[PDB]
Amino acid sequence: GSSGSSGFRPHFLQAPGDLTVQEGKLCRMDCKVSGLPTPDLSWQLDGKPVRPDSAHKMLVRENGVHSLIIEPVTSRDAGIYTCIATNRAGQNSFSLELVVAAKESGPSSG
Repeated sequence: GSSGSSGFRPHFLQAPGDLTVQEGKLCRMDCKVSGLPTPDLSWQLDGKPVRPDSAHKMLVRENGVHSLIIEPVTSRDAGIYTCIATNRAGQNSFSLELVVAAKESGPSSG
Protein backbone atom coordinates (compact mmCIF):
# COMPACT_ATOMS: atom_id res chain seq x y z
CA GLY A 1 0.00 0.00 0.00
CA SER A 2 1.65 3.18 1.27
CA SER A 3 5.00 3.50 -0.52
CA GLY A 4 6.65 4.20 2.82
CA SER A 5 5.64 3.75 6.45
CA SER A 6 3.67 5.77 9.00
CA GLY A 7 5.56 8.93 9.92
CA PHE A 8 4.77 12.33 11.42
CA ARG A 9 6.75 15.58 11.47
CA PRO A 10 9.06 16.18 14.46
CA HIS A 11 7.14 18.11 17.13
CA PHE A 12 8.72 19.03 20.47
CA LEU A 13 6.11 18.33 23.14
CA GLN A 14 8.14 19.74 26.03
CA ALA A 15 10.86 22.31 25.36
CA PRO A 16 13.19 24.04 27.86
CA GLY A 17 13.58 27.77 28.38
CA ASP A 18 15.82 30.06 30.42
CA LEU A 19 17.60 28.26 33.26
CA THR A 20 20.26 29.44 35.71
CA VAL A 21 23.29 27.50 36.97
CA GLN A 22 26.26 28.72 39.00
CA GLU A 23 29.59 27.99 37.31
CA GLY A 24 30.94 24.61 38.39
CA LYS A 25 27.47 23.16 38.86
CA LEU A 26 25.34 20.44 37.26
CA CYS A 27 23.26 21.44 34.23
CA ARG A 28 20.60 18.97 33.08
CA MET A 29 18.26 19.45 30.12
CA ASP A 30 15.20 17.49 29.02
CA CYS A 31 13.35 17.57 25.69
CA LYS A 32 10.75 15.30 24.09
CA VAL A 33 10.08 15.04 20.36
CA SER A 34 7.27 13.19 18.59
CA GLY A 35 7.77 11.55 15.20
CA LEU A 36 8.47 8.35 13.29
CA PRO A 37 10.16 6.22 12.58
CA THR A 38 12.60 8.31 14.60
CA PRO A 39 13.24 12.08 14.38
CA ASP A 40 16.98 12.75 14.47
CA LEU A 41 18.00 15.97 16.23
CA SER A 42 21.39 17.66 16.53
CA TRP A 43 22.65 20.09 19.17
CA GLN A 44 24.12 23.44 18.13
CA LEU A 45 25.87 26.04 20.28
CA ASP A 46 26.40 29.54 18.88
CA GLY A 47 25.80 28.35 15.33
CA LYS A 48 28.18 25.43 15.77
CA PRO A 49 27.86 21.62 16.07
CA VAL A 50 28.33 20.86 19.76
CA ARG A 51 30.04 17.53 20.45
CA PRO A 52 29.73 15.43 23.63
CA ASP A 53 32.84 15.49 25.82
CA SER A 54 33.97 14.56 29.33
CA ALA A 55 31.84 17.52 30.39
CA HIS A 56 29.06 17.52 27.80
CA LYS A 57 27.07 14.28 27.90
CA MET A 58 24.27 13.60 25.42
CA LEU A 59 21.53 11.07 26.19
CA VAL A 60 19.49 9.07 23.68
CA ARG A 61 16.43 7.06 24.70
CA GLU A 62 14.43 4.54 22.66
CA ASN A 63 11.40 6.84 22.56
CA GLY A 64 12.94 9.90 20.95
CA VAL A 65 13.58 11.58 24.30
CA HIS A 66 16.83 13.55 24.43
CA SER A 67 18.86 15.37 27.08
CA LEU A 68 22.04 17.43 27.31
CA ILE A 69 23.95 17.36 30.60
CA ILE A 70 26.98 19.54 31.34
CA GLU A 71 29.42 19.34 34.25
CA PRO A 72 31.32 21.18 35.20
CA VAL A 73 29.75 24.30 33.70
CA THR A 74 31.73 27.20 32.23
CA SER A 75 30.82 30.74 31.19
CA ARG A 76 31.04 29.70 27.54
CA ASP A 77 28.28 27.17 28.18
CA ALA A 78 25.83 30.08 28.33
CA GLY A 79 24.22 30.88 24.99
CA ILE A 80 21.47 29.88 22.57
CA TYR A 81 21.16 26.15 21.95
CA THR A 82 19.45 25.59 18.60
CA CYS A 83 18.33 22.03 17.91
CA ILE A 84 16.91 20.81 14.60
CA ALA A 85 14.88 17.59 14.49
CA THR A 86 14.61 16.05 11.02
CA ASN A 87 12.22 13.15 10.48
CA ARG A 88 11.20 11.17 7.39
CA ALA A 89 8.14 13.42 7.55
CA GLY A 90 9.74 16.84 7.86
CA GLN A 91 11.97 18.99 10.06
CA ASN A 92 11.62 21.26 13.09
CA SER A 93 13.73 23.47 15.35
CA PHE A 94 13.59 25.53 18.55
CA SER A 95 15.55 28.12 20.53
CA LEU A 96 16.52 28.36 24.20
CA GLU A 97 18.61 30.41 26.62
CA LEU A 98 20.98 29.43 29.43
CA VAL A 99 22.23 31.72 32.20
CA VAL A 100 25.42 30.93 34.12
CA ALA A 101 26.26 32.83 37.30
CA ALA A 102 29.99 32.97 38.04
CA LYS A 103 31.25 31.55 41.33
CA GLU A 104 31.43 33.74 44.44
CA SER A 105 35.23 33.93 44.50
CA GLY A 106 36.36 35.47 47.78
CA PRO A 107 38.66 35.23 50.82
CA SER A 108 35.79 33.45 52.58
CA SER A 109 35.38 29.69 52.91
CA GLY A 110 32.16 28.36 51.43
